[PDB]
Amino acid sequence: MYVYKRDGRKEPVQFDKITARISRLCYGLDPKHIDAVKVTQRIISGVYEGVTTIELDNLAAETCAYMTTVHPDYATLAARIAISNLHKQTTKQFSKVVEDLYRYVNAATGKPAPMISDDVYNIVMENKDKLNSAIVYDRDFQYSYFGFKTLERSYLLRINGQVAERPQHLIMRVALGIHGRDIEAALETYNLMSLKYFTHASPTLFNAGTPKPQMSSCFLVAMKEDSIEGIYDTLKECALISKTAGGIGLHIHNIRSTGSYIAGTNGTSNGLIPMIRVFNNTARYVDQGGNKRPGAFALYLEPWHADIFDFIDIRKNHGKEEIRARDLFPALWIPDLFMKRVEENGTWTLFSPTSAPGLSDCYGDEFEALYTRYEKEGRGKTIKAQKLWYSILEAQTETGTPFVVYKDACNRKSNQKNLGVIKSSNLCCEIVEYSAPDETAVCNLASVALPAFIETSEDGKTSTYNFKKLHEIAKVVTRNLNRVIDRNYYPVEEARKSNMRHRPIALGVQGLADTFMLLRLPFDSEEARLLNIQIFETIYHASMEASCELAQKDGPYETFQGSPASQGILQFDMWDQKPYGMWDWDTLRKDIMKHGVRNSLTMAPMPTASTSQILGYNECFEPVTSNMYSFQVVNPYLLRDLVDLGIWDEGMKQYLITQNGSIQGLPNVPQELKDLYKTVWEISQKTIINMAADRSVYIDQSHSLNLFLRAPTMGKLTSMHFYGWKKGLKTGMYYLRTQ
Amino acid sequence: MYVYKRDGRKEPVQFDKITARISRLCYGLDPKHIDAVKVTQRIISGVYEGVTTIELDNLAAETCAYMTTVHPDYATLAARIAISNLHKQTTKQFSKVVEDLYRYVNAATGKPAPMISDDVYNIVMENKDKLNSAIVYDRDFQYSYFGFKTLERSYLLRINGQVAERPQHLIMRVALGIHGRDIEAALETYNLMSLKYFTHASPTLFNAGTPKPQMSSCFLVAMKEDSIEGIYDTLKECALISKTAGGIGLHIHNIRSTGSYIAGTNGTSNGLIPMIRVFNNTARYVDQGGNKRPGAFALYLEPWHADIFDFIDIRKNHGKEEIRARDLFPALWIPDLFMKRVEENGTWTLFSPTSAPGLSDCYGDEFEALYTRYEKEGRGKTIKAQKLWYSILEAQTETGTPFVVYKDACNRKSNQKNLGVIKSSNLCCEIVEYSAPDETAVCNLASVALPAFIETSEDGKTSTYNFKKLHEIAKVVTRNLNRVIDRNYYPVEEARKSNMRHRPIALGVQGLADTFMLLRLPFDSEEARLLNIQIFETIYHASMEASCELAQKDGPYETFQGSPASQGILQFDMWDQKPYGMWDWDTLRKDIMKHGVRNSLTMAPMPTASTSQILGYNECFEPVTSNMYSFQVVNPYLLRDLVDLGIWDEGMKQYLITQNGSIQGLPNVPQELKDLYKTVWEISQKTIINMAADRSVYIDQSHSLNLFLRAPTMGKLTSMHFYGWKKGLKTGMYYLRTQ
Repeated sequence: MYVYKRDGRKEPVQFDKITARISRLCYGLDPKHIDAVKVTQRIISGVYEGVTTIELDNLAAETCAYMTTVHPDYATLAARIAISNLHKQTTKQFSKVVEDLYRYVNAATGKPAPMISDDVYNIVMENKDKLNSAIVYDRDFQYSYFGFKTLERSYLLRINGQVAERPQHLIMRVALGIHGRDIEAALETYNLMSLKYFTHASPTLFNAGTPKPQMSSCFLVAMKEDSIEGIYDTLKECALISKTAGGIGLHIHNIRSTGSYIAGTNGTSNGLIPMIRVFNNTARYVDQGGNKRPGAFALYLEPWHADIFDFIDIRKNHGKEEIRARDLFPALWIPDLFMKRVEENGTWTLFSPTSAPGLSDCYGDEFEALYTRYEKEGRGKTIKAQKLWYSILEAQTETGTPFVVYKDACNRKSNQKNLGVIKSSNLCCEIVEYSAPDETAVCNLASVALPAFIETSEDGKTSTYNFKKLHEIAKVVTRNLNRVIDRNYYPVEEARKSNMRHRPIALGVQGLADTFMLLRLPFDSEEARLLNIQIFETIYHASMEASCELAQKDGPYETFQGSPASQGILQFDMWDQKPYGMWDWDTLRKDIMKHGVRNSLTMAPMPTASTSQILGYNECFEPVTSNMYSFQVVNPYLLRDLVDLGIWDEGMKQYLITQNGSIQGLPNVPQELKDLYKTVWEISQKTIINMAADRSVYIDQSHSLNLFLRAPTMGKLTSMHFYGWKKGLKTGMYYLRTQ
Repeated sequence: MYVYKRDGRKEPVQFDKITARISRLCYGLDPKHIDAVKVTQRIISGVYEGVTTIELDNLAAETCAYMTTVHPDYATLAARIAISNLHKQTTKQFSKVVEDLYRYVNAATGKPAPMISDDVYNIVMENKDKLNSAIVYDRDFQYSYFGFKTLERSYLLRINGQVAERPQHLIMRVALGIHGRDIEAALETYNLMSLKYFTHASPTLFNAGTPKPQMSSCFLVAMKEDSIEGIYDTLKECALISKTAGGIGLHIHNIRSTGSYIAGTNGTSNGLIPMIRVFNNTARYVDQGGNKRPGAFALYLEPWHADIFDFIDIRKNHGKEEIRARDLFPALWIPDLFMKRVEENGTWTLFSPTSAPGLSDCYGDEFEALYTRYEKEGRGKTIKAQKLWYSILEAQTETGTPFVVYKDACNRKSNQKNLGVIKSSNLCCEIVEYSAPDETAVCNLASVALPAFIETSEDGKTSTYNFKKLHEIAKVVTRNLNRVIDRNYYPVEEARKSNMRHRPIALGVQGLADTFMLLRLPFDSEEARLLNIQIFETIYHASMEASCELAQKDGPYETFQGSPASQGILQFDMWDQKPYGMWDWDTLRKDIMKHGVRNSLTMAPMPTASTSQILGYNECFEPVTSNMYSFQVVNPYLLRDLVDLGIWDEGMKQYLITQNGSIQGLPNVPQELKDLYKTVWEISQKTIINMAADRSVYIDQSHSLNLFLRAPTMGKLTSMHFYGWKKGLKTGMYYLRTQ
């Protein structure tokens, strides 16, 4: 045989070299069952004679995979082939790669187009090899190559159809795309970005220093008036906030339903769904940046609507094709009176929206004094309390929509009740921010991995989590995120209008099913409760004293005369509760009353759309949806843990291709390898609660958390939504994946 | 027999006390055949028991209609009943009707609703003693049943389930808010309105001096720019312009096709296909400000578009879910270069609009040495010309659409050569104006009733048709509209600034069929050609000397100079044809020169199907579409002459609940009556190119022109779509009804 190298010649195929390519990259791996012999003996056979080495390395980045069927020491062996292919077409450095891209003249016509900024470009004409002598190109291969089958895919920007970028330049332009002239607090962003401590979210790695920078993550767009005029100033807005990306979560509680009297020529406005299709034809045209991610829009209604029955069974597939709008995601905002209508059992009004002005408004004790008189007069129709509930949950049993939410609690314990009550959330059910005709509150997010602060204690034997590092790293981020609300070139004026005001933010985690299964504390017992409070109680102390120091100097977040932070109050204290105590809470409360804070809303964790992915950690604060991912992926903490006690050779390989992540039924697993790796289908959702009431108290904003089932009944939904409000959950139901 | 009265007393229908209210109402129409003895019985028989004489007319008044089974005197008889029956619940008074709609305490929430502006209302109070004192209530009983049944339907202002204005009240309420304060020009209107001389625009019936006096029917809403910036504009520009009513013929000749290079996002937009349906859910939804009459626009386009195939058959049902639009009229704007390139045969480039745009702004000979500039280098692709021409005559073979209106003909010969290149015709193909970024040129429709002039010529045996007074009738209307152009209310910046400017206006004709079949004249011969010429030599001259003298008093229009009119030129002299001679074109020509004209455009003969029926005439310059209609109807002049040479019966009548209003076969039918009562599917399609040219030389704008033929084989739509351009017709096609 002959091989065609990087030029166009012919290699007599060797066997000590194709795995001197390998037995010298079979490294640090504990190879008790892993060898370079068992490898090229299933590749050489399927090698073409009309396909280049890159196109040969194609099969390998796919072939080294066929071997994780026994031990997790083949992924970084199929990762050392893929990321190695991009080390080819464009040489190693961060300068040249980021060089002939700025001077970029196209094939079609002939005009130089600056792909990249003048910003993250003119802090490198003088500082270039402090950024190539502190950049170790080994950390091009500590990324799990699915995070790189996201990086090649598109994340590493391209030229003439060439992924000229490696991962080590997928981490550094985000250092002086944020900090820049302060190059000093800039590399400290990269430092931990190529170590997996935390990776920045979906959009913060998109355009981090190109010509006209938009870097805010989740928009809370506002509608500006019911009728012909003030609806053309939101039709274009979410559209504009979908040409330059950005998921949205719109609010409507005062637009005239299919019954309301007309303010002109007379007739009737056709209601709520001849709306979710014009906007849907907009929710279905502007592919967020022409052919990128298409546009996704959350929407927020309430049961008191005359067309609350037009809006719930929406994401359903049947029921014609004109009143069903399939891509404008619905979300709840339920009045907590409709709820204390459901359990006692009674009745519930559904006004025709010109029938109640500032009913698009009332909250808590003021909604139980602005609805008590709106029915002793009958300004709509009052339908049952457990029958709309039977169309709320049935919208959820074909589809999943909507997402159960309460209106009072999003301003009760939430930090906004001063500039205007919080009307809208975002695309993802956690950002609790106020929106108006002039005010549009934006958000910037990132994902902090928790399998990145775990270390071996000082007698081998035992190991408690490392609290300092999830804190001394989370200080870097509140200085990473005080340069992102900043350099944001906003597409119009709205996005700008109310992001330079409050400057709100959302911080979370990525690798909870990496940490428990890692810290040798099972996913469901006591050692689980005594670890999740002190992972966020530290974050609410790791991102609020580095915002507490950011008011001595620059000047506070413009509106502070009234916000809880300066009256002996924070968040968890609004939660009828106290703190843990290890962190300095008798002095940090104090730390903000004389000087202040630069941030407003902070703690808001995320499931990470296109982000935990990359880091090779399990998404957000969730375990395993399934242990066999796709194709195939063997759950690794269930392959590092089932090849030693006498339980690996072949057989159980069928124990999961149909069993649906079911190590609940397995033989040679006694009782300490069944509980910790409980698949989400067979773990109880009653007790994902008692620790989320211990992980929602220190949350300025809100949080998005799924509800799971294996055999669906709506009384399980009268004992799963029914267990997320008496405690007082920040969201009743995110999504729902049935069976 | 019982028929409880409209009030409360117990009345009986007899044999000559409920037909004597009808034998006293038996004036002006023949009694030879019509006897008030043949029928009452058969309705009195159909009379059941359980309804007041408020509703004793429902069948009774509808029945004399079913009696046009003999003569056209049961028709204008059927109404004489019902008019005497709306005359019931109503309190006629012109100052108790206008003292119940002004002070109109809407017990629907609290707020009254205006139906008149704060000008026209007060024009009634001090006038009532000579404005409740010239209203003859014989002419209330002189309108045809179907002219009424369109008014009682939706036109008239209806209050609490009770209609407001009787005909004359409206015919005069269209006189106190046009001319505003001129009352001796308020009588001037009503007379000739109530004297069968003419009828105003579409909206001058719906909104004459009303809350928002919107009096313009035809719109020309233009596409602004090539991204969200200028697209969500024409969107808000076809929305307020349509909240308060008015169809559109949008031109879209500067937006990039399927596959081009976007404004600055870096990718590809799908083109004109997932584009026209963002607009759709505004056409369908907003039924002219909700539940009135929704939107369907005439989308004008030019052939060089790379989306002119994903378009022309848009109105075909049988194909797919999204691609077609079944409720938005497609339209064309063909260059003088397309029609010269399907004769000898070759090819044509369909360009992309960031490659070869601006031909949308070229014409005539700005095309023939400027299109041969984009093609002879190859700036698109060169696809065949006997295939697109086929998918037009496929859309015309199925749908009917599109409407053919040429461009490099609607640009080279008019009276506005000082504002720009004409890019679009309206919804109706009868307006030729300048529409640009915010220069939305407008038009209020109108159409002169031609018949009533036929006088008791000076013996009673040989009649006359009049141009003498038709002239001066085509004079007082061009006053009416200059008072209408003005007392308006426009919804955006666009629709205004190009209306006080050019001041273009829309006049037409209706009842053209009534006249021929009347005057011993058919629709074809020399007894018919030379006629449709001196009728429009007395209208165009008048309307354009009912504004030549409003350049003395009111003043000329800002951009009149440069226009042919200021140069010893007009229309029939731009069509390069000899003057007729009966009218003054050496002095009117010598008095526009020195003085000017207030209006640029007067001529624009719409389909007049927004006006024709309320009177009784036919849908503009077209003849009859079936000598038998629906509620069946049989040609009345046909039905009158049936008792002359004695062929009126029932055995050759069951020959017209049959033949579909066609007359070509019967053994015995006289020569000039064979000739007299022909259908529309039965005459040739050659000479409608000679007389339309004998009716477009005295016509400045375009005219809406359908084409009817039973057979659509393409080796026939050949030297039958050509002649309508080699001579030089404007709108070279409007509608292709096969059927």
